[PDB]
Amino acid sequence: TTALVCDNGSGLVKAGFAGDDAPRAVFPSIVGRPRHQGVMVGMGQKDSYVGDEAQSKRGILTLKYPIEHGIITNWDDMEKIWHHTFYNELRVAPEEHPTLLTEAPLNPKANREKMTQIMFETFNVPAMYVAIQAVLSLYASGRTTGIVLDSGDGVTHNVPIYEGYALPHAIMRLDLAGRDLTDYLMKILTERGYSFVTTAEREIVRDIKEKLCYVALDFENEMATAASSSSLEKSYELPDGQVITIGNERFRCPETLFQPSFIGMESAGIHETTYNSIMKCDIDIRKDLYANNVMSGGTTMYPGIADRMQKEITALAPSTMKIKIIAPPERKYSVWIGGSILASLSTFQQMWITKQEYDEAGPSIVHRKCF
Amino acid sequence: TTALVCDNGSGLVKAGFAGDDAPRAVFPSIVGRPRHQGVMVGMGQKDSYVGDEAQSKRGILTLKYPIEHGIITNWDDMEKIWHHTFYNELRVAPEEHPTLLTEAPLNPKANREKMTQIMFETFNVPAMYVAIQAVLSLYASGRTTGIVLDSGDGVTHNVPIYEGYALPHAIMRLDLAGRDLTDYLMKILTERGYSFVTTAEREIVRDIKEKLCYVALDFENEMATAASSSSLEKSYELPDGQVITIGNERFRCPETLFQPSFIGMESAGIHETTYNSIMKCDIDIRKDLYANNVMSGGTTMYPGIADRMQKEITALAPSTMKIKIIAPPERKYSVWIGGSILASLSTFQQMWITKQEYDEAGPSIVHRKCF
Amino acid sequence: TTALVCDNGSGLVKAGFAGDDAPRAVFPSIVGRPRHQGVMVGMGQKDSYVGDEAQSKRGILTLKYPIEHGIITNWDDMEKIWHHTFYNELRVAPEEHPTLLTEAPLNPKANREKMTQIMFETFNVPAMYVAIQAVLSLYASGRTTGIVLDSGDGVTHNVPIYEGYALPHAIMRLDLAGRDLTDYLMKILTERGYSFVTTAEREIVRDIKEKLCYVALDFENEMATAASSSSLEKSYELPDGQVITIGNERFRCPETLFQPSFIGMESAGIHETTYNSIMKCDIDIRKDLYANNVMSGGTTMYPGIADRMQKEITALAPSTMKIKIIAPPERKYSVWIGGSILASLSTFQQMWITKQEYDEAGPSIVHRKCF
Amino acid sequence: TTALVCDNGSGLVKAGFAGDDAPRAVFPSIVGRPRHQGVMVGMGQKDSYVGDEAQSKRGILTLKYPIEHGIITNWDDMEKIWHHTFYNELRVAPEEHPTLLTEAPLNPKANREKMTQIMFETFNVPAMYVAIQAVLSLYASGRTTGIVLDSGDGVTHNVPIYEGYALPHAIMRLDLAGRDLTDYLMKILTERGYSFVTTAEREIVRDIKEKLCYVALDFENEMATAASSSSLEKSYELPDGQVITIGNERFRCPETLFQPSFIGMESAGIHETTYNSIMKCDIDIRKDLYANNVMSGGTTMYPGIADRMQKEITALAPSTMKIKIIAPPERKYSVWIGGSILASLSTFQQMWITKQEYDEAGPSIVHRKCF
Amino acid sequence: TTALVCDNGSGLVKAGFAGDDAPRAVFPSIVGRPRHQGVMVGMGQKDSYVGDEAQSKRGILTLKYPIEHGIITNWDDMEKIWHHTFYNELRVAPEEHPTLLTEAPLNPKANREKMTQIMFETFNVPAMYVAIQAVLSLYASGRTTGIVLDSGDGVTHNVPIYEGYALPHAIMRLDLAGRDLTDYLMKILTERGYSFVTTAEREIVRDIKEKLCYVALDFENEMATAASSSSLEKSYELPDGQVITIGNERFRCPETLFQPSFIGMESAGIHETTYNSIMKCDIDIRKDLYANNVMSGGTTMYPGIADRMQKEITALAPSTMKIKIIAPPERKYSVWIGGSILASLSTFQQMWITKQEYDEAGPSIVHRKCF
Ligand SMILES: Nc1ncnc2c1ncn2[C@@H]1O[C@H](COP(=O)(O)OP(=O)(O)O)[C@@H](O)[C@H]1O
Ligand SMILES: Nc1ncnc2c1ncn2[C@@H]1O[C@H](COP(=O)(O)OP(=O)(O)O)[C@@H](O)[C@H]1O
Ligand SMILES: Nc1ncnc2c1ncn2[C@@H]1O[C@H](COP(=O)(O)OP(=O)(O)O)[C@@H](O)[C@H]1O
Ligand SMILES: Nc1ncnc2c1ncn2[C@@H]1O[C@H](COP(=O)(O)OP(=O)(O)O)[C@@H](O)[C@H]1O
Ligand SMILES: Nc1ncnc2c1ncn2[C@@H]1O[C@H](COP(=O)(O)OP(=O)(O)O)[C@@H](O)[C@H]1O
Ligand SMILES: [Mg+2]
Ligand SMILES: [Mg+2]
Ligand SMILES: [Mg+2]
Ligand SMILES: [Mg+2]
Ligand SMILES: [Mg+2]
Repeated sequence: TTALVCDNGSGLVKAGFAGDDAPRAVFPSIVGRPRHQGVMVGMGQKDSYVGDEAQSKRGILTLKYPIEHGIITNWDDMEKIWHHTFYNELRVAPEEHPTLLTEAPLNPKANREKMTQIMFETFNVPAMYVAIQAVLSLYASGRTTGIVLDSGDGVTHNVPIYEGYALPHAIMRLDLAGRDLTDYLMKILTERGYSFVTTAEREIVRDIKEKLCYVALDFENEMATAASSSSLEKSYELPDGQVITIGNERFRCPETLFQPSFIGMESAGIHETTYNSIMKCDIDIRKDLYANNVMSGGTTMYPGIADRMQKEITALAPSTMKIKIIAPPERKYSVWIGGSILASLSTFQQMWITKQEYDEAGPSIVHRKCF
Repeated sequence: TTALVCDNGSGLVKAGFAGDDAPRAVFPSIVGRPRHQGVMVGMGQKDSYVGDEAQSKRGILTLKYPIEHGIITNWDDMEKIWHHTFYNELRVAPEEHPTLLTEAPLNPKANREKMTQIMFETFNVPAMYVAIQAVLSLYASGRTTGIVLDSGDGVTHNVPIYEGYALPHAIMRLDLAGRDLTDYLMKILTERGYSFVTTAEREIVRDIKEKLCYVALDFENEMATAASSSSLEKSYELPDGQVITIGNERFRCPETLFQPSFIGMESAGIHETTYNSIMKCDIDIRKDLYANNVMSGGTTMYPGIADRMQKEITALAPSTMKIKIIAPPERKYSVWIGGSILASLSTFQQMWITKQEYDEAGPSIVHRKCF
Repeated sequence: TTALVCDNGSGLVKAGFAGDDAPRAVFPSIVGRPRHQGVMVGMGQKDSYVGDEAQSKRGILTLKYPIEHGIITNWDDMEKIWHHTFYNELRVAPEEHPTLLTEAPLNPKANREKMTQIMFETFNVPAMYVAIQAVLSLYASGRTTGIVLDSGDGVTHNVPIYEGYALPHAIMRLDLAGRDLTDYLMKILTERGYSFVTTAEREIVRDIKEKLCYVALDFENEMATAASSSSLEKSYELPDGQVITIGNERFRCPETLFQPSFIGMESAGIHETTYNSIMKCDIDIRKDLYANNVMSGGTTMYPGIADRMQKEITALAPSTMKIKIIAPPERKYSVWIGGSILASLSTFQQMWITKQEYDEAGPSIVHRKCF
Repeated sequence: TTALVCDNGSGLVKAGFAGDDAPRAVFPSIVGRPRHQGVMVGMGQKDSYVGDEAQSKRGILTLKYPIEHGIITNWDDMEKIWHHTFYNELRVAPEEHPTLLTEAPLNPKANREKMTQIMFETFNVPAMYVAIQAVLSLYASGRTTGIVLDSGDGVTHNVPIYEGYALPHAIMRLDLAGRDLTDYLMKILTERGYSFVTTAEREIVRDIKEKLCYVALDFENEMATAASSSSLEKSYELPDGQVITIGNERFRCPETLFQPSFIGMESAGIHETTYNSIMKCDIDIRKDLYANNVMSGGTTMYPGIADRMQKEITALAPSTMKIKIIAPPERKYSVWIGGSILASLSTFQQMWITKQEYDEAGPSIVHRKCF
Repeated sequence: TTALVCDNGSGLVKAGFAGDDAPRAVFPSIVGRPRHQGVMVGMGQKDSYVGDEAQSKRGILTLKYPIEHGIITNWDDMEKIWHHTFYNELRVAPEEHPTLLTEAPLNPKANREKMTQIMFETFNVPAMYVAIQAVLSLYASGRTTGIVLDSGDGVTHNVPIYEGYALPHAIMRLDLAGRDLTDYLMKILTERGYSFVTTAEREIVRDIKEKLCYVALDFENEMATAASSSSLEKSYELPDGQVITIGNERFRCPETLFQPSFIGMESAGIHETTYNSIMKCDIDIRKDLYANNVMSGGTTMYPGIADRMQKEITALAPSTMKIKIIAPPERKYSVWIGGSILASLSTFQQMWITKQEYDEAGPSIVHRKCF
């Protein structure tokens, strides 16, 4: 039997089974659809490529993401990704065991409801449960208390947990994430003189970002340093041999998380939203939350981001508040890892929503009871 | 049943059937019409000679090419060539099976349309399909991806294909070909002191070119070498015994492909047009295209042209771009060969345009649907 | 004193002075360089012709554009154009007064920086200021709020302004413009059977486009109309007497602005990019932006393009959004006109970058402070 | 019915019918008119003797040739010869069947025109056709391609034929023939000491020439041989018993064909004119012409003339040109023989010019249409 | 000092000095060599007569032309002509000043090279320059743009010039000229019945041609007119009193320029070659070329040839092409005149090839640098 864990995030989908130590199936949430005219006969083609298929044909296909802002849009294509996932990446038929899904808290309930329908109609799984991503991150860390700053490709959200429970009113979901960082980077690459404009290039730039970008500890002085030094200039060989070289842009990009106004974003900097969430919590627990600032999600994989985060929070907080940030190796996958744990974690058997219950009450009961 | 493949190029027409390994009928696209007065009775003459007939009477007849610049002009004479082809070279009546025709992409649609009419009215073939020459070249090579540099007697064209499809906007057709090389050679033969002026001589010179001309790897220094050496001086015995000897002209002629300005041509050198076509392609695939520079057409049969081509492209491209040129023996006929394949290639049965469909919709539907 | 306004766009350079009502110097951004061998002595020639000189010798000289994609490439030749401009078209020496330059937002900063150097070293102007083209367009219209859809020869860009300010993050620069339309037209003229291939012909075709092309309101049905009517067939007498006649191509050409995929372009149609820019703006102002869709640039001079634009945007927008497009006579020059205004507009004296400041801080300060 | 063939050459007239293998009527083109006073009554005389009549009375009559240089002069006497021919030699009245006449190409059209009148007014033949002598020579040889070197009593002409047609511009008529050879011989016989001065003697000398003269292969050394040897001295018994003996003169006479300057002739040697005619032909066919040097006419009946001709041409031509001369037994009559063939040759019925057509259009139409 | 201009054309050599308004030395390019045996002692003879010497002894000497087809053959005799020219016609020793030579473009470079040697070794001139004949024709006309149709005794060539430069690839040299017209005329004079066969007669016929021949405007109808009218019959008194009368031949002769096939020539008519040359030029300039059809060379001195030329070209060209032919009085000498100008034309001093440079680099540098 066992169970299947599916970290259906944007950008990357991470799948593996209960009790596994690593999301064996890591591939991109991309569907590619033939950008050009079909000359040549017996091409072996199909009007849909997914994951690494789309990657191999990155500059041939129009690449689309089925979801955006943590919201599922192209339901058909999303479904197709799951189909591929289960049958080609995992190679297991739904009915063999229940599936653990996940979502970022505070998102249009239609997502949860429609996924439920799909799971119990397209796939017809034994049972299903959708869990909040942040919560799973703590399960991976093995903590019952802390602040979860979960920031990935899709969205960023901040959850406060304290011996379980979680405090709804202090949960904040910020529409600022990896995709925005990517787009911003392209814009400033134009300033330098590298016209990256295509989606194929958005994807290429994603890699560029991942390889070179880092977080400044003192943005202002490091900017000033860059203005008088070539030491930060790093080269990157594009697919076609076009080596490009990137300077201050290399940290100006991730800096936008701390100064959102750079992309026209109204809200406060990421560290300020963290702080504010903590401010919404009772002073009886604020101290413990300060000592457990769990960071996760792919956008926390920048060099020095934790150090910068500590610095920033320390400045915002009062003296004696021992700001302790938790950001271990492989935190990038902590949500999926937590899922592996929770799914295998005995007691959880009573939480699964059975197909029977779906057939009885329907979608809405999941909306009501599953968290 | 089977099917007939007809490589209706300029200069040479290559015909044979589906599944054949060699265009059994190779003969020139020439119609000869009595240049002189008809004295002598019972001469056994007719006012039209084609192919090898025209060749045997090369200096008696006015020799004309029905097509030029890949465009069909003298429709009547072109038709006559096809008539001869089918009935004397192939010795098969149209209705026995469908015919695969071919054309260079980006040419006045009237060609396609009027050929269609002829095929289904003069010949009344079962079904017909006109395919792009470049595409067929890859079929012969067995590739689904690559750059096709197809340069023959008629025109030169560069097509970029990538797992089929082909990228229209990067297809470039260059009005520079074998006939221009021939004419240029005659002009510089005059410089030497060999007044070649006649069409009979154009044809003779064509052979001369084919026998002696080669591509310099370093034109400048090889020119300088020629200026101080008789080693490149080669003799050629003309039909009437007039042996002629040719020096630097021997490579100055084919050099014009790389420096078109030599004949007053505005456009960039052949390697530059290749490069530019690749530049119009997405950087996601440029690398693969660089590794699959398929050369074909009769004008690529020059000694060292591939080596020169590699050198040139390598200089234009950035480091790491492993410029790999594909130019096998018999590439001269790769288009016809590809036709043999495609015609026999099962699936292609669904592409044939039937006479019924012609009768229903007419010419324009072929223009619209057949590629 | 006064001041000089220089609309240094691609294709056409428009110059005149502050307070003028018409760019007295309108001439093409072309440098011509002798395509052929120099026989004949005392020809009165020089190895560089510009503007109307290049036009008069259009088929003798190799015609090149110093800039492309809004980016300055051949700095030397660009400089030469400015030299000619100031001394022969305007007949005024730099030091007499400051010069207002202009650029399309979001372009490799090296342009701005190097122009700055030239202005204060080759010309040594009193003071200089580079302004965003879109902004100047509104100055001409006399508006403080609106969407500027500026689409000329060089590039197309969409800027959102609202009581001044402008919203950076919603500014989009599209690499699709007049030159692409021209090239596309040539390609489809080949389909018809008019082998336009030369740069001289690119220029001739530019005129052809300007004279005959128009924007369909219902492309599909107008295409269908063309397929059964000669009413759209219009004749054009080429320089050498060759009258040509153009059919559906006449609107298929400009249609590519609305369906970019026709030239292999990844991005969405021009109206969709307009819409999207507005979507990036706050809903508090979107309505006003919808009511002020200012169109400018030479590519908006097509018959019915505004009507088509309205139709398209109206479809994209929700009900009640009174899509109001602003596209007055002479909008083709609105940028230069705006420059005339702004330069004369008192307050602007505090914005000029003085040569002193250049000498003090250098290029980079202009990059930093001038917009 | 059948038809009559009349080889109206100078010197000898050869007549016979279509399909005959030998010109049954061979007699000289001479009219004799009483050189002396008429004493004796009942002499049985008439003031005109022709052919063998003139021969029998050779030293009594003033002997005149009606034509000279291939041109008809004494029309009356020429007519009289034809009268005699038809009625005494052939013994057939004109109206019984059509008559094939012949002429050397490139001669004053008045000949053709006036003969036409005579044929359809004096004789009133059913139909008539005048054919080029050279062409008929090939008909006798059964060739469709070759050089015809036709050299008789009248004139010498060189025609190039290639699968029929014939190439006008390379046809050369040389005013050097048997009569000139005869006269020259008389002049050098005087050098020896044999005062031959009369026309009767011109005729006698003609025989002498025919009996003894031969062509040297190496004139210079054979001359030198003669200068030290009596082996070439040959005796000839004149009518009155006067035996004469001839030495070097025996080959000096025919040598003049190769060195025309000997008689004050401007033009090049016979072999050079042959060569030159071939040079006027396209190099595509020159080789075949070299391999088909058909010689005919009475002046080619000299011993070793073909061998000398080959030697000479071989020297003029380049290596590999297999000079092949065609000069069969009875080539002396090849023109008449060809006539016999052509006249009997079915198809030729469509070429005959009918008396009706003569009566309709008149002389000029023959000039225009008959060749 | 000054300079000497030598129009070394075939047929006539025209010499005079820089700045002169008329080639003071006009005499024929003929060398005469004693056709006959030298009896008489103290004859005052020499074995070489040139120019008017050869003319006075026209029927005594074998007359030869040192050059043919614009190619120098008998170098020795050509040299002798120049010797005579300089010392007897001009009466000036080489070293006094530089000499301007001329040639028709597109001729065996050996001519240029060997002349160079002679000029700087036989004559040892200060400096020398060989210029293209067509170019000089425009200098005489005072034009910087036009088509030069230069047709003389030697050859015919068509050059396209446009504000100097000249377009190599559109230059066409036609091997059809005055000498061919002369020979053809002789051939058709034979048709009439005037056996002109000698070189002395070729020369006489040249005069006949010059005096009577004219160009038909409607050859067909004028031929028909001649066929029914004696109005075109003109008489010419030959040297020996033999008056001859010429009819239709009078215009049939020059007609061959428009219908080359009359002499077995493959190529198109003179007006067609003009047209074709223009077709090879860019459409940007074709119109101006149409408006500047400069005609020169002795063969353009026929009555109505310009009118016929206009008619013909007008038919070939499209409407609106204002075919303007330029053919002034004395255009026969325009090349020499142009030479007079260019040689005196200041700047040209920098073009002269000095004897020093010859001694330094040798012949080949002239081939390379002088045009
Ligand atoms: N090693 C890395 N360095 C920098 N950025 C990264 C790295 N790995 C992933 N990212 C960014 O984080 C995002 C993917 O993280 P992930 O948490 O899987 O997103 P999601 O949870 O929405 O799937 C992408 O936008 C990616 O570019
Ligand atoms: N072996 C060869 N060497 C050099 N040139 C060749 C050779 N074979 C053909 N060519 C040239 O290539 C042309 C014929 O090639 P082909 O591809 O059949 O032309 P097309 O495709 O237009 O029929 C001719 O111009 C010919 O002179
Ligand atoms: N009247 C017109 N009709 C159609 N197209 C035009 C017209 N005028 C200009 N264009 C096109 O617009 C471009 C020139 O406009 P302009 O705005 O001056 O460009 P830029 O701003 O880059 O100088 C050219 O590509 C031109 O062909
Ligand atoms: N057997 C011969 N040997 C030498 N010369 C001959 C012989 N037969 C004929 N001839 C010469 O050739 C001429 C006759 O040949 P023929 O071809 O009949 O002349 P035509 O064609 O003008 O009638 C005469 O001048 C004659 O002397
Ligand atoms: N007045 C004339 N009328 C007709 N033909 C002429 C006249 N003058 C010269 N020609 C012909 O033109 C030729 C001479 O012209 P020219 O241009 O001097 O020749 P080239 O340039 O080769 O010296 C000769 O063949 C001559 O017969
Ligand atoms: Mg996540
Ligand atoms: Mg081909
Ligand atoms: Mg603009
Ligand atoms: Mg004969
Ligand atoms: Mg001349």
